[PDB]
Amino acid sequence: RPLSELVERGWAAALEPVADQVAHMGQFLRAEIAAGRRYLPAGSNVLRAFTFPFDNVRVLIVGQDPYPTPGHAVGLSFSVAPDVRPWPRSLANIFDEYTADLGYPLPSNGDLTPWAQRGVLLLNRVLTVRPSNPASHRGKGWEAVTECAIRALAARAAPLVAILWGRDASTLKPMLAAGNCVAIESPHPSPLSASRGFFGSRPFSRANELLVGMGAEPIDWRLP
Ligand SMILES: O=c1[nH]cc(Cl)c(=O)[nH]1
Ligand SMILES: [Cl-]
Repeated sequence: RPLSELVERGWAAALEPVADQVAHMGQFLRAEIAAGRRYLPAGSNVLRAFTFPFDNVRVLIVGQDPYPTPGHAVGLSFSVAPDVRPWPRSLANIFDEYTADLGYPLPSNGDLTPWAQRGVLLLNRVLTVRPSNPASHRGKGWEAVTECAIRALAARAAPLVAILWGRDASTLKPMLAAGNCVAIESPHPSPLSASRGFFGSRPFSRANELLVGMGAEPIDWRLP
């Protein structure tokens, strides 16, 4: 019940304003299971982005909703388990822009853990979904929780670059209007939108140049 049991302490402190809302989400999800409507990712993964330190975030990535196919979503936006192939479509697209931007080899697997360990917060606007039903928990109460997370990140003294992928960009930028923050957007990396501005957007090196402009250290994006 205390957030301190589910997330890292800095996050628990940051999210105390929505701790009741998080408790109501737990009840909603419990009811979904009782109704035979599973949800994804696994319960223990829902708040996984908030298990890496709040104080160490330098880059915030915000996507839309978790992967709807069972066996994909792991609670870090866009990430999959390291044995997963094919990669989901959005991640394949992400990884092509990665190589085009940074010149590194194509990654071996789809596990974005290393980014999360290096201060990239891999957030979705909505933290759960019903299996095979894209975006099906929109409007169910997560937006209050992720707004609190974003706003708390922005309120810290430290430099932050937010990378906003998809339709939530315009709602989120006002949350990130503060002096130590830069928010950069593009259409979502899913294939129907990616062709319209995700490809060629160079978010990884852009984010690093902006961090260096703020006197912060750039992210080591290199995946194995
Ligand atoms: O974790 C995510 N997976 C898939 C999508 Cl489309 C997204 O926006 N976020
Ligand atoms: Cl996808």
